[PDB]
Amino acid sequence: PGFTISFVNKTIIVTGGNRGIGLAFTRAVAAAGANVAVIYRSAADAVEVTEKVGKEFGVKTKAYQCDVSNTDIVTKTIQQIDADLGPISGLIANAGVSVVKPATELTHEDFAFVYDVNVFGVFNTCRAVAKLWLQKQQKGSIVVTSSMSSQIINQSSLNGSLTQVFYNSSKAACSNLVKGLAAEWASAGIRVNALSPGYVNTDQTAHMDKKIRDHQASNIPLNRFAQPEEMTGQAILLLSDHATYMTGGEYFIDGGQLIW
Amino acid sequence: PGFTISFVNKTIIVTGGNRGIGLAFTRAVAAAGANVAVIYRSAADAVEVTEKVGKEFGVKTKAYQCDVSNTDIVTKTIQQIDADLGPISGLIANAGVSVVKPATELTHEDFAFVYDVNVFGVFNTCRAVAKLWLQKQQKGSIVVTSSMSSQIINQSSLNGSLTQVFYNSSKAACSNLVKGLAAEWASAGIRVNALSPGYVNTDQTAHMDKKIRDHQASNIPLNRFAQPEEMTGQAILLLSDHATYMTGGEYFIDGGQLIW
Amino acid sequence: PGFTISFVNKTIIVTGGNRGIGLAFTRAVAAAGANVAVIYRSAADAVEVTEKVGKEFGVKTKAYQCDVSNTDIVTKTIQQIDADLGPISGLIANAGVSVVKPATELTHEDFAFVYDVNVFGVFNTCRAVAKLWLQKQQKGSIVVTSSMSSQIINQSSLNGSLTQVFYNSSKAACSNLVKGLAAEWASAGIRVNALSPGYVNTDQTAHMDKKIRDHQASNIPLNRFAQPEEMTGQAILLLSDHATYMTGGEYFIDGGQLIW
Amino acid sequence: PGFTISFVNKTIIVTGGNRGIGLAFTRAVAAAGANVAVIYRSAADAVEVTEKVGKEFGVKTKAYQCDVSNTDIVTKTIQQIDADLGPISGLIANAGVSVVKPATELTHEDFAFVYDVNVFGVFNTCRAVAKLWLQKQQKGSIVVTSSMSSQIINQSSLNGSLTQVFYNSSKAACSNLVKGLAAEWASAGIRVNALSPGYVNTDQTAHMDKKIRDHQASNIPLNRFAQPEEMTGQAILLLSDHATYMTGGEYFIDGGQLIW
Ligand SMILES: NC(=O)c1ccc[n+]([C@@H]2O[C@H](COP(=O)([O-])OP(=O)(O)OC[C@H]3O[C@@H](n4cnc5c(N)ncnc54)[C@H](OP(=O)(O)O)[C@@H]3O)[C@@H](O)[C@H]2O)c1
Ligand SMILES: NC(=O)c1ccc[n+]([C@@H]2O[C@H](COP(=O)([O-])OP(=O)(O)OC[C@H]3O[C@@H](n4cnc5c(N)ncnc54)[C@H](OP(=O)(O)O)[C@@H]3O)[C@@H](O)[C@H]2O)c1
Ligand SMILES: NC(=O)c1ccc[n+]([C@@H]2O[C@H](COP(=O)([O-])OP(=O)(O)OC[C@H]3O[C@@H](n4cnc5c(N)ncnc54)[C@H](OP(=O)(O)O)[C@@H]3O)[C@@H](O)[C@H]2O)c1
Ligand SMILES: NC(=O)c1ccc[n+]([C@@H]2O[C@H](COP(=O)([O-])OP(=O)(O)OC[C@H]3O[C@@H](n4cnc5c(N)ncnc54)[C@H](OP(=O)(O)O)[C@@H]3O)[C@@H](O)[C@H]2O)c1
Ligand code: NI
Ligand code: NI
Repeated sequence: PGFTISFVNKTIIVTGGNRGIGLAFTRAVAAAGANVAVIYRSAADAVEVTEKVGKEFGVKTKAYQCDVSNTDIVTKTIQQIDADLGPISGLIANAGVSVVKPATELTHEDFAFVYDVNVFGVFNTCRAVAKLWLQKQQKGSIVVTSSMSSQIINQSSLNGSLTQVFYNSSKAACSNLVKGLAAEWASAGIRVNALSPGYVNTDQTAHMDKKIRDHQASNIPLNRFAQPEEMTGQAILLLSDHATYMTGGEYFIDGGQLIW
Repeated sequence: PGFTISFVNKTIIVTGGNRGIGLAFTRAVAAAGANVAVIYRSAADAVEVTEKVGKEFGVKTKAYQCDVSNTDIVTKTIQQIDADLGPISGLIANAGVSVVKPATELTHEDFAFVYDVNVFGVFNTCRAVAKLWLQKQQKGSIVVTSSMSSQIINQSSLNGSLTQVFYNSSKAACSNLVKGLAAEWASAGIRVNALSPGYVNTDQTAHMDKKIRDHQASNIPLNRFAQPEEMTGQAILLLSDHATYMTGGEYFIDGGQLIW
Repeated sequence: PGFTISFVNKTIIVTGGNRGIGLAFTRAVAAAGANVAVIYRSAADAVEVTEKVGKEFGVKTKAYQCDVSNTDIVTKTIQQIDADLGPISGLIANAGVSVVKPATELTHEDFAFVYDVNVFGVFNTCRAVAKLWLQKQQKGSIVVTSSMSSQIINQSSLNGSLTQVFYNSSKAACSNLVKGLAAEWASAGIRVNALSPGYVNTDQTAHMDKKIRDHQASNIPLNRFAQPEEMTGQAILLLSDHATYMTGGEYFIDGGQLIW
Repeated sequence: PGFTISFVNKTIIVTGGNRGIGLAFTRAVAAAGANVAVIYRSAADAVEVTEKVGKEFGVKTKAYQCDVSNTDIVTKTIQQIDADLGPISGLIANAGVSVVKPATELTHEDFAFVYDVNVFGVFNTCRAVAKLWLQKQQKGSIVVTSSMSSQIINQSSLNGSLTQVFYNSSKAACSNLVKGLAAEWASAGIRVNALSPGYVNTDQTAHMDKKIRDHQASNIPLNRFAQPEEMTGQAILLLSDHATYMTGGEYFIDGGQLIW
């Protein structure tokens, strides 16, 4: 016996999944038996990484160069993906960026950068996929990758902020957006939810400032940064049919940071 | 391939696991392979029901009459469970009650009735198990059934409250308690999280004021109360080793009610 | 010119209004012109302190020994206050207690002690006043002293809990109870709101572990504990007719602690 | 006696201060004795309205045409205001817009519009003022008009969404942005807080179908929309020295809407 979730013959779209957390979602869903599309921006080795993933788990994988902030480019990639692997069963909007500068120095360009990917993009992908499912009367489940930063401001030092007000605020927008979409699409048997990670280990971490990184680790009850691997379980559940009564919600994987 | 969580050769305790949502948890974990200890208060058929579950899923089950509001009975019951089916791998503190009366009419007795089970009962159950795990240097995961009522006040009619202020406030207390316990037990490898259901269909529903029931359903995005089975997936994940970075959190299964 | 709130010829009840934050409230409403009924449990100088306030601010005051955890004593006291200083215009349900012990060591007796004052006591006080208002067909405003502890767990050291799980959970209950009461009494012109302080300097502060005190102030954006007087402006606003559209809310005065 | 807040000899800037809620703020702070700098986009009668306010309350006022989404113009306008009425004592970043359209039909243009004002516009204004205060070592208080929409999704009909996902999501961003800014400027003696109204009766709100507004009011505990004046008390408190321990917070004036 055992609790089993299977995505065999099912395709899940996953943005920014050629690396970082996206790659964790990539493998996880695949390992669960899913065909997977890795949307990326300019990763030189994205097509490779994808291929490697698909051959390791015995599933159908294909990468796609695509700036989620671009309406038409996203509306096509989605139409295409649905021809290479349709019909679509689930989506995981994870592509995200950030700017770190004192608030007084943030420029319009910075705002645009962050919000076009971290907020407009998420919206863009969801609408695209939703219209499709709506058009063909297909049900679906969407998982938006937010952050605990939707609730708190991160620290870079004791009582000292990690300056990225556009990032944190874009994540708040993100988590709220999930509710707005779930609200309109619920009647169409379409579910939308947010997964919000805490401090996670990624390649960039080993190259960040150590005084900072340590401090960030000093106030986590679990006493450590997460591994991207620790974010996928909640996603599978959210995508699975076990979650028919779950929509418009935000699910934190913060290691207890939000307790303090 | 697929996503699997197995509780084979593991024991899970479920309070109020003989009926309602608790039984759903019981059957769900029993189907995942765990042996189950069902704690109940006074249901005449609790023993029969529990025995059957064990026969249906081919697992070891046992029922224990144990008022969760009683310190010593709970301590003794946890010890007996550890002897009968130990070691205990997880706990679902699900037992809960309510009192529906206009706020002005609520008594101190009503307060104790609700809080002794919904808050102290949760604390007591969690503490007994945690103490055992601490003594035996064992890791564990605890899931507490709270409610979306921790965040909002329920309605019985348009703009009209379902009058049960001790219920909603006790659930808010419960969800906070989860954070408090999670903070102290984190270093001991013990995780504590809250699962908060929205409106769920149980045997009591069919006997409630239709008008109130219809009204409550008329404002849920998914347009219906949940079936108890819809709460189990999240519970299983929280109990599983995949949820290693999840503690002190509250996970809603409200069908979008919190959207509004 | 200026913004002025006058409570001349109005009476406010303050539970725990003889010392600590409660006394700050008493003094503030008195300075605003209100007559004040001070409820206390056993302080030997409660009468003297209350008399001094009246003389200092030229208002009528009276102290009432009244255990808020007891239904009938509260009912009788509210009736006497109405007879002595009626009509009652507002209430600050401020009396509260705590128990600091590791969670595993907390008892049912500790639970009763904290919850009978912090939750039942608040409910009971609110209920007695509201019943009088409803009977006499009078309008009113109630402010409950909760705590930022309703949202977070406090620290006694870096990544180390200030162990008082019944306190934090009781405050979460309190803040939710405010919503429940506000929901039922809204149509009768009775508003109920929670005021939630962060770390505050009181007489007990000067006698607490200095290491703990320093740690707690080290992670507050404003770099310091608040003075009791800094809690009064919000209370006066909530009690006034400027707050006609404010009910069911929780108003934090945390110095930015909740930002992190 | 009485509680009195005086802004005599102080200058407050109010964006969108020529009509709706912004005009209520303007009048409220003028009545408190503050000089007012009113920022507007293109209103044809803003000058007349602003002047009338000054003459009515015997304070100095001036209107400034200034698109808050424009970096340079805002910077220039702030410089001019400082020269004209400086030092600036407070800022109410109130300007805001919305787009009501089914989520599937929303465009990038719509995104840029809403977010340039509701988020960047707020950031831009706060930053222009903050930089000035820092350069001159001046303390100050900032209030940002967000919305309860930061937490929930509005309805247009029973279980039917008021489709404007970009609005609600931008407000969530806004309230988070307040925390972000408050975190960085706390050590500088600058406080930042969000004031989040429920349904308010302004000309703009009145533009949507009365059927929709009747539905909305039917589910507000206070059973009506607020008048803009009902938002002013909290703003005055936040801008005042009584709010010295209040920063990074969100203060709802929702009529109890968030109770449900
Ligand atoms: N790292 C953390 O501790 C943490 C915590 C909470 C939340 N998150 C969120 O989780 C996500 C991934 O985090 P991460 O640290 O792995 O990020 P990362 O290492 O910076 O990876 C982000 C990925 O997004 C893609 N991307 C960037 N801009 C894009 C655009 N315009 N269109 C399409 N794709 C774009 C990039 O693909 P290309 O490689 O091809 O350029 C990049 O791989 C982000 O949303 C992040 O905000 C991260
Ligand atoms: N029903 C809903 O729509 C709903 C929604 C959200 C959350 N919840 C929460 O989910 C949990 C279960 O709900 P439910 O609807 O299944 O409840 P139920 O149908 O009322 O069953 C609750 C069970 O708890 C047990 N119990 C009560 N007091 C106890 C005590 N002192 N000691 C030991 N056991 C005790 C009872 O055992 P006996 O069978 O022996 O009487 C009862 O079976 C509760 O915490 C509830 O508040 C319910
Ligand atoms: N201190 C803080 O940093 C802090 C922070 C956040 C929130 N708060 C909250 O603010 C409130 C006041 O705090 P505080 O520090 O001023 O408290 P305190 O110094 O401990 O005084 C509390 C008062 O409550 C009264 N009281 C206790 N039990 C009572 C009962 N059964 N019946 C009637 N009165 C009773 C006592 O009256 P007697 O004088 O006769 O003993 C006592 O004066 C509490 O709700 C507390 O939880 C405090
Ligand atoms: N009304 C409600 O029920 C309600 C509820 C919650 C929150 N709010 C929020 O409260 C605020 C005001 O609401 P309202 O109903 O009074 O709105 P309104 O009647 O639409 O007024 C908004 C004002 O903002 C100004 N504005 C717009 N874009 C601007 C820009 N780019 N630069 C400078 N000024 C700009 C406009 O000036 P011009 O006059 O020259 O056009 C306009 O007067 C908004 O932030 C809104 O989101 C309103
Ligand atoms: Ni926090
Ligand atoms: Ni709500």
